Amino acid sequence: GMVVFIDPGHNGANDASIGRQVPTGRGGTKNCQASGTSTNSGYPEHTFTWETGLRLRAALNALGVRTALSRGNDNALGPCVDERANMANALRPNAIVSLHADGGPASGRGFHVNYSAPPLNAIQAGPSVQFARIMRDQLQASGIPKANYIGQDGLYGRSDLAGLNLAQYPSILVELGNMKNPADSALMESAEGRQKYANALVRGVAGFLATQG
Ligand SMILES: [Cl-]
Ligand SMILES: [Cl-]
Ligand SMILES: [Cl-]
Ligand SMILES: [Cl-]
Ligand SMILES: [Pt+2]
Ligand SMILES: [Pt+2]
Ligand SMILES: [Pt+2]
Ligand SMILES: [Zn+2]
Repeated sequence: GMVVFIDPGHNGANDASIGRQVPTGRGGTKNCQASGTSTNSGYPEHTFTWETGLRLRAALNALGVRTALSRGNDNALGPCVDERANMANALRPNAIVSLHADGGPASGRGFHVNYSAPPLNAIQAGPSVQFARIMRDQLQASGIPKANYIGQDGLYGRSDLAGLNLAQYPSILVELGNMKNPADSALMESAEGRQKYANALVRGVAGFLATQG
């Protein structure tokens, strides 16, 4: 009955086409994709989101939740941000979760959950805000601190992310940590750390799904 769309942020590989302009959902355009960041050791964001995304997929499949991925590999060109949102909407999912990692100041540590604000539809106004709050409480529960450098108590309501703007179904974009920070990068570079993030993500997704039914 349940369908969740998981979006491991960024592509396995990029070419010049990532510079092509795509609609933002509020007028104007932005680049199709961004390369993403990396840890000081060179562990790329695209691989972190992909590996953590697979763990989240495994956890949701254990609950009998049908999952869809925004991309099927971590080594080739992937879809633009507008295509990912249109792909997700076409599935009429119960929840959409995008996974990212940030590139912030070295002392900046912790997570932030991004959601579309001001809202462009009733789903963005209510259910997506409830989903963001639930997810923020779950990451804090896995021992991931609320970001000390961005957002408000681990939340960031914002208008500039095309994927969030274009969503017709509950959708959030989770920045799991700062790849440039020693504590967050040590978690990201470890299979146990990636599993810890996936456990928080499944708890947030399940918690939200349990309120909508
Ligand atoms: Cl509406
Ligand atoms: Cl709050
Ligand atoms: Cl975007
Ligand atoms: Cl986006
Ligand atoms: Pt189910
Ligand atoms: Pt697609
Ligand atoms: Pt974006
Ligand atoms: Zn990113």
